[PDB]
Amino acid sequence: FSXLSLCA
Repeated sequence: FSXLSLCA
């Protein structure tokens, strides 16, 4: 996806 999985 985008900043929803990793962007942590």
